Amino acid sequence: IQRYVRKDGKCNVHHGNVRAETLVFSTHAVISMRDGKLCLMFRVGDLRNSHIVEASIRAKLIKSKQTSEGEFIPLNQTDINVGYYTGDDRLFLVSPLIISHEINQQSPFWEISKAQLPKEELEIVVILEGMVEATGMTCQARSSYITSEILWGYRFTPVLTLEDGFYEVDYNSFHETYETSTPSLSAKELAELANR
Amino acid sequence: IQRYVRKDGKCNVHHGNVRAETLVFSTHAVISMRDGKLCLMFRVGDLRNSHIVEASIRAKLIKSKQTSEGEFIPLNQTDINVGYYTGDDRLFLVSPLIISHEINQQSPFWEISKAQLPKEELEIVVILEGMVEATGMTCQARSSYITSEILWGYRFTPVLTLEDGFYEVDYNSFHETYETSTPSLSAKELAELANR
Amino acid sequence: IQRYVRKDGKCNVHHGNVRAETLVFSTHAVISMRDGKLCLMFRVGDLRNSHIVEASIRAKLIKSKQTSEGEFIPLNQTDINVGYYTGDDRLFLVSPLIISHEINQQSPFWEISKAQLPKEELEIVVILEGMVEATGMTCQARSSYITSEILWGYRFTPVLTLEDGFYEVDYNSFHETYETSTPSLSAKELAELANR
Amino acid sequence: IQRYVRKDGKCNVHHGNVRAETLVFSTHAVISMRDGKLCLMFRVGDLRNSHIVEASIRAKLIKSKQTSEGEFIPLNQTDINVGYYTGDDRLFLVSPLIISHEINQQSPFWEISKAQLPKEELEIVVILEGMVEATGMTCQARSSYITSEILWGYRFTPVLTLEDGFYEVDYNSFHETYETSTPSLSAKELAELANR
Ligand SMILES: [Gd]
Repeated sequence: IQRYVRKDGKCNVHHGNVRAETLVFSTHAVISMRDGKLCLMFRVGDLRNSHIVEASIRAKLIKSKQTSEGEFIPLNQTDINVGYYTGDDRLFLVSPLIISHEINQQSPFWEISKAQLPKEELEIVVILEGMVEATGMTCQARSSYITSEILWGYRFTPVLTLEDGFYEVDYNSFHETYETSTPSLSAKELAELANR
Repeated sequence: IQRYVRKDGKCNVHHGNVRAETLVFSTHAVISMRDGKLCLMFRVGDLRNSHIVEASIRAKLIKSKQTSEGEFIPLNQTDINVGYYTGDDRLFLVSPLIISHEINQQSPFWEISKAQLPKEELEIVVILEGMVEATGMTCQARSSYITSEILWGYRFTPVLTLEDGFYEVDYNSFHETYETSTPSLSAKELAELANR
Repeated sequence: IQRYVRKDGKCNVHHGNVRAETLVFSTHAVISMRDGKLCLMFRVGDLRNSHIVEASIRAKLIKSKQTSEGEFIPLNQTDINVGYYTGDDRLFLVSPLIISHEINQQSPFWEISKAQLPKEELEIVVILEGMVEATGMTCQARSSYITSEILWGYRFTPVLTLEDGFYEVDYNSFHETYETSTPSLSAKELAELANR
Repeated sequence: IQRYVRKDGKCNVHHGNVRAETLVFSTHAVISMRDGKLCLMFRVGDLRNSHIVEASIRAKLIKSKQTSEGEFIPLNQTDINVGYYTGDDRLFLVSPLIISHEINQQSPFWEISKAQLPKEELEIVVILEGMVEATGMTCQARSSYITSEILWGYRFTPVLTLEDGFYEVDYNSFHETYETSTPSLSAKELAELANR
């Protein structure tokens, strides 16, 4: 068993680094099951040459809506749960991580099947905030997924490998994703069906 | 479908901007239904020429009170719920947003009807905090609504329009509000009545 | 009705101020009822000549303890609830405020009667954190209440008065407290008795 | 009774200090009962010569896993509860503290017995964040515990003593731990057995 983090706090990732370069989000989002729950996942890279302290991830849903009373909200915002309640939105970013939003009853995607997906007019804004260790200053990094950039029935390729007592990142695989067996029923629809 | 936010994080709002100017709150507050819930809403503008990171909204109620035991608290403070529990108080401020407080059992306005409104001696302090991207420094912006500045039975005019692959803000409409059909019963009173 | 806070964010407190001086906590703590709940309250002053942004209050209990298994924890720490769950620990500090901890089942003082109070070896550490608007830097302010500095059956003198469209603070009254009718039963004991 | 913290905020620890030196975590972790709950505890030192404001502790579990659907997550991360929900993760660090994670149903260690412990391939990353009072800048401090560094059936030696109206820290005892009677059943196993 080779440590990820040494007793003195220095991580064993990217041999010969020195812990402007900019942080990258995966180009696409995926949906698929993880332990019997349907999930939306995107990937968020690290900064090769420094840590980010008080690092956090949050996501917004951008979708125009009409209230039952006829009020039309263009490009209305609602928060997507990505670990807020358990502090899993508080990141230890020292190699790319797959961020996962479990699609449950409170999730905006609860009623959205595979066929239904591409008819929906929506946008996911991902926002990482944190302090660059060296620089001292507070950073923000943003990206966006529209409908056609969400792939149903996919998983992220792993990028991480153990070489010579250090962990190296295959950055070529970063945006790579592969297909996996996945129901085309909406989360809701799955819950209903499982409940009999 | 035209993106709000590009893959590289740059937003498609205010053509030809450069992302001191000061942030503006709407002059008035409104109350009206949204999906069968009574809501208090005020509007909070963006900063045309920069982002605000770790941006957050909170609101206080300023109202003198006497405790059952006779203790008189002048200008006593209590927090108004504006998304604390779901992280919706964590703002992605890149164009003016209507902030909404759902008037539920825990809300200070639960027992306040339309006729009752203007007899009440109270004040809503709105406070936005966040870090100005460029400047580096932590900002605070404050405003205030007293009773006569809360309009019952109103909605905010939309200010947002899509022009030429960019979203532009009609700042003239910012404080503009329009009337809408709205019960004059207090939230409580509505809950009671609906519960039979 | 005279506003506390003007539409432009400037508060109407301390005529002719300019919004090092140090923040003051009340010298004593009090316990007494507020709306049928027993409460521990201390007071925390403002900074006459500047705001504090992202201002927050928290409190620790310092008390040595033995675990059921015989482990002795000298000067063990536990958090005292002072608004954490409702965001009432997030302060709008523009004049001294009475901070209140409701003594409920989860509170360390739940089983502590008046006679029992002075036999207990304990300490309350109060800690205010926040950013000084002008200065730019993050401040911390600390104080401490030991047993003999907690007054059972008392209330804080009000310090706030309206003079000439401005609110002025009588700083002489700051640490002043007065006696009030108050049961000598522990919170627990009160709950039990009320539950029949 | 000798105060820990004086009325003016200055603590009575380390006679003759001046409130780079680096913060130390205990070299080992321990597991044992505290009030009938099984707990994982590690110790985290203070900075002899300055305070840390907005100080916080969080911990991650690093463990590779396969999802029921066959997805393999190398070095997958999940948050370990160390006071998040009660604000006990918000530290008042003015002398070394034993941080405790109660091993409950939601804890990753719930099903892990003593014999089972050393067969498990896992890592605990501890991360303290906070602002150095003097310096002005945001610090992060990290350390790591792998399986062999977690001692089952142990407790931390106390390091704290009262000498001459001041509290002094025996830093020699810092990583010292002693053995204590402790079941070898997993937390789960204990819950089951107690539930009859
Ligand atoms: Gd901060």
